[PDB]
Amino acid sequence: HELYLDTSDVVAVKALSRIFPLAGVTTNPSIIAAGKKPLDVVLPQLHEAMGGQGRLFAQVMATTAEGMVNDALKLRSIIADIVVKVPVTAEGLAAIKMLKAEGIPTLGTAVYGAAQGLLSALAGAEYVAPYVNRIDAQGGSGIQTVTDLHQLLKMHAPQAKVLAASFKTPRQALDCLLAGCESITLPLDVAQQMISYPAVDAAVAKFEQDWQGAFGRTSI
Amino acid sequence: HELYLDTSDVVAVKALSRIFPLAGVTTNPSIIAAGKKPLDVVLPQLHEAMGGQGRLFAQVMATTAEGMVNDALKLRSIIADIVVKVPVTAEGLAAIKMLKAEGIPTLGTAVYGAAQGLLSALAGAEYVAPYVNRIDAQGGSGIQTVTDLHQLLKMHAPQAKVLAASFKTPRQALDCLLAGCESITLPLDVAQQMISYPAVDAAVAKFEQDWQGAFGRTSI
Amino acid sequence: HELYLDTSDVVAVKALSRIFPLAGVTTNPSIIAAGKKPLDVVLPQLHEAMGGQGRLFAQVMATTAEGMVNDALKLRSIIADIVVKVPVTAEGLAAIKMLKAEGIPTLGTAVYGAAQGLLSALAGAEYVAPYVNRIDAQGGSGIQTVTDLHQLLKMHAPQAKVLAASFKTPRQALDCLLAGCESITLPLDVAQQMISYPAVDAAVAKFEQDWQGAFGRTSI
Amino acid sequence: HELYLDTSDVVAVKALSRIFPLAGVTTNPSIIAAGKKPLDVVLPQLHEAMGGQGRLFAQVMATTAEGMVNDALKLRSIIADIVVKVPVTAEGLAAIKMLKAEGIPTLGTAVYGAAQGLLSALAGAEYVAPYVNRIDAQGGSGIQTVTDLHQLLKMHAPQAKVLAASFKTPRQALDCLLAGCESITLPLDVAQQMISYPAVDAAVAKFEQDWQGAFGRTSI
Amino acid sequence: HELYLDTSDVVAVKALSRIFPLAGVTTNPSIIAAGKKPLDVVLPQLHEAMGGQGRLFAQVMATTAEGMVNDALKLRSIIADIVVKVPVTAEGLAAIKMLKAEGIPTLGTAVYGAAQGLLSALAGAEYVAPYVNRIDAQGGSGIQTVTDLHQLLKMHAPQAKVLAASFKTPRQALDCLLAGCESITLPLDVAQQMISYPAVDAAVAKFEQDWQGAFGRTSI
Amino acid sequence: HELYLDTSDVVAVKALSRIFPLAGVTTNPSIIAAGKKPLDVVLPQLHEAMGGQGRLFAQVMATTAEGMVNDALKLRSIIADIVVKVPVTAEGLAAIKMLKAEGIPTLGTAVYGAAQGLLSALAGAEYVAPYVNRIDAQGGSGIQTVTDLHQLLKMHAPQAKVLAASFKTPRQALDCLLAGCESITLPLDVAQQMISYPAVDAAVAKFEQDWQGAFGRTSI
Amino acid sequence: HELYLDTSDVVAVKALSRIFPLAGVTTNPSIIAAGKKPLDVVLPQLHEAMGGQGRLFAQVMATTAEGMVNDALKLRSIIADIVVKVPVTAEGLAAIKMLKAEGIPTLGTAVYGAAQGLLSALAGAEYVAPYVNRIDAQGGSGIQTVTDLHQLLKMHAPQAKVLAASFKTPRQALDCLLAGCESITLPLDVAQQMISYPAVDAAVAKFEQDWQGAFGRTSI
Amino acid sequence: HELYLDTSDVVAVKALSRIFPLAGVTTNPSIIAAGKKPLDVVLPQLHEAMGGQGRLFAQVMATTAEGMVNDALKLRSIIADIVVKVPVTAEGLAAIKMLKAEGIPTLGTAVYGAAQGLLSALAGAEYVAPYVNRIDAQGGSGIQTVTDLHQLLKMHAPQAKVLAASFKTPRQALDCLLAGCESITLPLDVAQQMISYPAVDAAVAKFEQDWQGAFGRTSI
Amino acid sequence: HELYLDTSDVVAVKALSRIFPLAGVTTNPSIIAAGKKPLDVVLPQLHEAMGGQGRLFAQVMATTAEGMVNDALKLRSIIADIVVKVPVTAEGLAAIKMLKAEGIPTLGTAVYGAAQGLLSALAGAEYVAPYVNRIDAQGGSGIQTVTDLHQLLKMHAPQAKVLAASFKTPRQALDCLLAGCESITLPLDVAQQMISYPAVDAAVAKFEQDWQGAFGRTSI
Repeated sequence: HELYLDTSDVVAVKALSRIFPLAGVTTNPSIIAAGKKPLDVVLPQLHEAMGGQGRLFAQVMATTAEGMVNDALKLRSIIADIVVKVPVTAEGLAAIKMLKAEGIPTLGTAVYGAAQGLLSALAGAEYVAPYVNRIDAQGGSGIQTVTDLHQLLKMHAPQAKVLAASFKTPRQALDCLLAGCESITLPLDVAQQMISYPAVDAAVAKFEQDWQGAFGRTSI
Repeated sequence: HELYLDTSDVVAVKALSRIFPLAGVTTNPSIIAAGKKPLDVVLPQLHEAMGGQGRLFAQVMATTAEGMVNDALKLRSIIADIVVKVPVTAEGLAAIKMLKAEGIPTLGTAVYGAAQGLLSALAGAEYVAPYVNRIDAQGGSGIQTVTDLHQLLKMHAPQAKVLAASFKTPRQALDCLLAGCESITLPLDVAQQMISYPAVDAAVAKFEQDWQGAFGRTSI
Repeated sequence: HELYLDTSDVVAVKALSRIFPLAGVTTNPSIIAAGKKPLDVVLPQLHEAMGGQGRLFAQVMATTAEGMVNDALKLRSIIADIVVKVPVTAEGLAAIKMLKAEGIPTLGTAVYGAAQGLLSALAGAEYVAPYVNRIDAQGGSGIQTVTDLHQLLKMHAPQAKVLAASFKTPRQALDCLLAGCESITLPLDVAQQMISYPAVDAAVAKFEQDWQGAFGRTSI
Repeated sequence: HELYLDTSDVVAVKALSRIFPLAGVTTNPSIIAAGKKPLDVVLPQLHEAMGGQGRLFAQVMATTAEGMVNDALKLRSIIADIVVKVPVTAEGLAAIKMLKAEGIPTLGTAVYGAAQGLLSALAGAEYVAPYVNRIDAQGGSGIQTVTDLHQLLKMHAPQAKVLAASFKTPRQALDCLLAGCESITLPLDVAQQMISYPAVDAAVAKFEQDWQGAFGRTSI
Repeated sequence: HELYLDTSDVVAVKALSRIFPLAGVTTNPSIIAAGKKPLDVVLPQLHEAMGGQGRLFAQVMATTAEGMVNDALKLRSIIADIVVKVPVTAEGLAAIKMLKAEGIPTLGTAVYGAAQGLLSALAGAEYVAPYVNRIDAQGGSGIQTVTDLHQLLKMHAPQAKVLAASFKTPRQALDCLLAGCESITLPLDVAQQMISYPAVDAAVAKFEQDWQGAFGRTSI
Repeated sequence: HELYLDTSDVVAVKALSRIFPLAGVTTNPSIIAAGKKPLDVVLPQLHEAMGGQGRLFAQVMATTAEGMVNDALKLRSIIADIVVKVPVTAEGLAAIKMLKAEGIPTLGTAVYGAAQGLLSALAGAEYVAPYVNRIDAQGGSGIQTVTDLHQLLKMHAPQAKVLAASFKTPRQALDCLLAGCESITLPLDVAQQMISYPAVDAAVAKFEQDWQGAFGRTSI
Repeated sequence: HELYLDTSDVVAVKALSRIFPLAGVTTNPSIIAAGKKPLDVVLPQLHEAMGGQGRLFAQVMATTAEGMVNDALKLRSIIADIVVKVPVTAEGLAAIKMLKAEGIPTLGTAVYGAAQGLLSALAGAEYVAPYVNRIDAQGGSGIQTVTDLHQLLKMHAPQAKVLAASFKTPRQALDCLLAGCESITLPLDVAQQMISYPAVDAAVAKFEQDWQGAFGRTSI
Repeated sequence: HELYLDTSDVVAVKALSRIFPLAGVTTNPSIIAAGKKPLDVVLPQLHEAMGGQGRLFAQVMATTAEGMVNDALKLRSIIADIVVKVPVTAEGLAAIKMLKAEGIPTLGTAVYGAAQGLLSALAGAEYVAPYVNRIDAQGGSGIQTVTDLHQLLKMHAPQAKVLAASFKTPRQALDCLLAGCESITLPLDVAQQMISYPAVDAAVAKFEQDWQGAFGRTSI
Repeated sequence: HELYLDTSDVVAVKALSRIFPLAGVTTNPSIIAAGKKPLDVVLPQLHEAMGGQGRLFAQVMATTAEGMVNDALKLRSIIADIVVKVPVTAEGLAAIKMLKAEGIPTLGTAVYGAAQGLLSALAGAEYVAPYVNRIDAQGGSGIQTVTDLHQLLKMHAPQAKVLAASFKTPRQALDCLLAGCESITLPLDVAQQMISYPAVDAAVAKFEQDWQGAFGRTSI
């Protein structure tokens, strides 16, 4: 299994990388934009902030398949082993096929439907990223889409993995994981909620109180 | 998994073959007729329009088993490696057995029922093509038929594959894929709907707007 | 239950109204446009073509709530008892509330989600029209939406009815009916498929043959 | 609930009417033909063979709606209170609407699909008769069709009843009854199987043997 | 709900009638035979052993419908308000119809199938008695038969009640009750097991020990 | 719905009765014994500790039906409107029938099986108390037993209510409530757990902190 | 059904109240604090911003039952018909009972469990507000809790309603509605997402384009 | 998978063997009797009519285990590799054990129950033949018996196969195939129905019409 | 799979061992007692009555672990390869651990719960014997207990097998087998019922009648 953080926040990544068992960091154009640093700056910084290990992902911006391939080469010149995110559109699909032929690993992104996601895998994408909360927010079922997509990849393109993305609550992440998603990427607020519980803090406090009561201290 | 287009439209096939990850093209008599070009013209054209690679399918027309075998030889003389579609009737079954003995690969077509489809596979057919929308349109359940058929092939004739056909909406294709169909063939309109989503176009537009806002351009 | 035809084809409506048990005819801007006749022409013609009975529906075009209310008055001046279709957007919702206060019956249209549909009913809409095939085509589940929407209306706005729309195959219409939809509107090709079956024609032929065989004629 | 026999066998009807709690007898053109007696002979004979009580059904033969209405009048002139069976086709539907207006009760027959059946009820048919075994034999699911039809009538045309027909085995009848069918018609062989069980005969024999053993006779 | 004991054991009935909330006693020819007393002896004795209240059931022995009607009259002359058990066979069905016309309440017995049971109720039987363990012993599902039968009576002959019979274990009785059986009859060994539990006896002993421990006695 | 406390702790009852919406208090011989006060002392004290309102339950100790009736009279002489708990044994059942005739309301207790529980209700018991945790602890399913029992009462003795008892964890209580239990009795430790949650305390603390931050105090 | 907004944003409430069919506005201490206006200011402003109609909710801050009752009186003196939110703690429960006796309507809030919620309703609360996302975020199932709570209220305290709260995504709101929640409160971001869909905007644009194409304008 | 025909009709077998992919032919005493030819005549004829290939099955007639073994030797002397059908009775079980020791392959027949069928397999039978329609006709569930039996063989006697028999409708055959039956035997009327469909004939006709329309002929 | 008979009836074992495919015979103290022969007599007799092959089981009588080990040695001195049945109590568990260390194979018996059974397997027992009918009779679910026990062994102690015991009807045996029990032991009455069916005897009779009718004899 591969756990990613969905962020361009270099300081947070450094701090959270000693806590979480991270496989890497994912980015997209809105996440990069929000951080305000250009790709040739943030990407190496993000790579460093993880101890020079782990995988990175970043997205193309061009509209044509040829332009997307060129974007991919630019991305790869910044981070040699970077996975290239390609939106799963008509031109994106063509681009994914071209990048497969060139031996550059891709992720099929902006996936709102299971069949769409599958097509990106059949075209050669190694990862497929459904936008879970986007599908939920827009009146669908992000979890069903993810469930269906995982099953499709498993049956029809087993070299490919679901990389579930776009989350507002840990329940969504949990359901994706329960659906079998082999990778996932969490925004910072959801990741932090996933490791902080009032009930757990109360259990820890109780242990300290019981220890204190018997031994006259809270240390071992 | 094998993705086919269900068409005699050579220009569309050429254009769509750079976009979709196609295994080939399927035809039937109505699709050929609608295109108005004879078999000895369209078939080589379709083969070329895919970059001289991928599989082709075409259908016999004769009413007797012996006539169907002769039709198969005619088809094979046009395209050497072509898969011969045989309607799953009494004579069709007998023909499929004869073509198995002669080492010519067949597809059992015009399948409206699961048992019928299974018989064609037991007789030697390598592919079995239920008409999903035809079953749906005529008051049955195309998806249940496909689901039952796939299970039957898997348990009772595992060398054979379901090639799901006859579609009016992507939901039908998705359900066939979810049922485990190892091949599928899409008409052009459904294939195009499967790669074009307003929600996806909006997500792409958003990315461009965010990028523009931060970097003063929409390019990488 | 209320059965509608989804069409601006006056001749077809006349012919099909003696066959089907119709409650009326529904229209939308694309259907009106495709027929090329303006509203003040088609609407009275469609009303007549049904024997001066049954309900009509037509859609507003304006972008603001105030403009939509004015469109509604224009529609009502053409057909006095017409149900006004309002797209379920922010302004549409406001318009529906205003039209409720004015005593003009509405239908909440362009529904792609269950909650969206419910809101239109809570605002005062008497009908709610999900676009079944549009949801299917775009990678969702038109049937699940419809199922969820019907349940929501029944529990939370029981005065309102689902008017299921947008169909490419009878199976979709059947599933909406099975889900409990109290109204439905069919395009012409789907309606016609719903009353024409090879298996039924073969059963009728068989009856005639048996009768002939015993009685020397095919008449009673 | 209404139990019918599906037969033109007058002697069998007389014998079986003292055994079964019959509501009547149904016929169709193949059943009439097989008995070789004309309608003006068998019908009154069947009516008499039931003790001059119970309902009768018989089917029109004409191809046009007008011709079917005329066939209905001919049937009604033979048996005044007879229910007229109309195949659920385009013309049949129109005929059912006409016969509704004329106050002549109808049954919508040759039903191979649920929606088809529902339309016949919405048109005014009091009974709807799906051909269970015909649907089963032709690769579908007769029981699912019946199930779906019963639900549709109950939700959308509650004045109408399912009259389940076409049986090769009691299990089919049982499943229709379990699905809620408010009427049913059995052929003679199935009806007889439904009241004759080896296990039951063995239980009766046992009782007699035990009685004999204790009391020296098999009588009470 | 109606609870019966399935027995000809007069002494046991007297003893168990102060314990169980009995509606009556059922008998059949094997049960009468095993007790060795003739009907004109055991029946009045059983009636008395219940405090001159509650319902009795006994079974006919004749093979023809006419003979069964005569057996019924004989049974009624012994016990005026007795329910007559008629095996559900062809002649039994005819007999039930005749006894319905004569106003003598009947129970349809020796039921090994749900449809069979339903026919006896449609014919006029007030109770229908499936032989649960006989069905289980002979490789079927007694519980499913009972479940199906109850549903059939409820939907199709609601004046009639299931009187579940033939038990080797309390689990069978429980399941019949859970399936909604409005009456039941237990043999003595199963009834006794249904009120005697080691776990219950231990809970009672525990209460006495705790009481004794605190209050120095086991009495209140 | 009726919420009880399962206790002989008079001080706790007084304190908890201002917090919980109590219908009363239940006792059994182990609970009375543990409290060490005799029935003629604790019962009036418990009645008072609830503000002289609410229902009380207490259990007989005798082994014979007659002795149990006498115990019931003794209990009723202490608390005039008390519900008498009778263990559901052979003699208990007989006692419950006798008490029904005498117009003294009973509860059938020490219930470890559903059929057992039902027999107590048919005998005249107004409440039926399965020992949930006892069934769980002894390798069964307390929740299933309760679920089955509730259904049995509802179908077969609808005047009677399940009073679910014997709990070690709130989950058990929750599941009994979810299963439809119309009454329940909680021990003190489980009741207190049911109103005290770390997560809830943290939400309250958060509200106070936010209020303080904006308004400079924690009060309204 | 009752739709609320969860906010202290007066300007937003005014703007959104012409769009949504609102029953009122809910507040809690964190929402009030975040808006920075004191209760005696925001509450009347919120009331006005809804056209002087609809229901308001606000929460007590005190720690003791007596103090919470006093807080309630203070809230009622600001808004005469306001519903008082009481955290469901031990003291909160006591306070709810006291407020019931005083005829002041309450809502049981900070509900993290179904049984907890039920107790607040049994104590007299008219609404019960589970924190859906809080339960989801902290590793539980907000939807199951809501589902279980609704069923509990319906079976055991039917005068009370679920008012579902705490949302990060529309899917959560949808599932609560589907679970039968009779009231709901949405934060502004979720409410806005619930009425804005790319697919719907594309359908509207399409209608305008088709209209323009046929009629030379986009207006009616 | 193994497909058999259930017949003694030598001419039909010859004709149908070029159509169906047959593994052989099964017989039983009623099927042999109905054909009127003795075993030493029909069996070699049936063997020849299949092209001297495929498996044959025939049934013993004796009542004792020893007599059944002798019958088996007689059958084997007619057809050297014939599978011997033995009714699954007490003596039949003993016979099957004896034939296992002698190396003669058996089929356990006249199976009406799953446990019965399993015992025959544990005794050494290579095939087990439940009578599907016999179970259905006699008020059980043939499909459930088959389903249960297959699962029992797979878990407890995996060397053995279900050979499903006794059919009146293709649906039954389909359901047995869906349940996993590794072999099946069809009577001629069911087998013929399984390959002849009105809907399929209509699709073929349509293809010919379209071809004719474009190319001026119906041939390839 | 292993089929046992549960009996001390030497003559019956001899007779039934040529019919059933037996793995052996099981005994317990009640079964031995009922047969009245001491262990040193019946055990060798039972061993002989099976042709000197197959496994035997017998039970210890001592109360302490040490005493049970000594009982085991006594049993093993009578039958060298006998499996020793140990009741699954605290001392039994200790005994099973001791006997594991001594290399003497054990069966954990008197199992009324799944977890209890599992503990006996973890302690070293090779077989675990739940008392199915005992659990059923005492208000539990024997089948659920068996189902749960089998799963526990399979997951947690896979060297151990369920040996299902204690039966009053074949249905119970069937359901244990369906649950996956790898061994079973039947009492004689249930075993006999499992191979004797009225429906099967009628099918055999029918075959003989048909044969006779065509060939003038009932022999082959």
